[PDB]
Amino acid sequence: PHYSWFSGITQFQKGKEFQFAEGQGVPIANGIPASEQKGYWYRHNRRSFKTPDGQQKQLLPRWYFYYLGTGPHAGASYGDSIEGVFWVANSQADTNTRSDIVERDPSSHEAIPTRFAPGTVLPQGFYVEGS
Repeated sequence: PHYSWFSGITQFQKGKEFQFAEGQGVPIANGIPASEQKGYWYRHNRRSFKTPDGQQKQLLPRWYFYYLGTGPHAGASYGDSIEGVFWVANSQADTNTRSDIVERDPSSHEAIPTRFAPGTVLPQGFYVEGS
């Protein structure tokens, strides 16, 4: 239902907290200025796969990025406390105002690989889908 502009981040190690240092964590993309680098990572939790027989196979969480004012919690203000939401912003962004970046329309744009500014420390126990 909610299309992220970017590939997800999958947890592969239990017990590691999803987080970035303040100022870090917004995917970088051509065409998007630093002033629009504000948003949240949203946890797709309780994930499962139904095997051909009937093992309900549990999967670990995957997190997706949404620009501020878009996505599942498009109505939340930056910093609002919600389980499964982690807020991130570049220092040049005004987190008091919604993103000017429109929600992805899958019929017109595909998501792009998640990349970060060089020097961004990723949370341990997580890997970025699509490299």
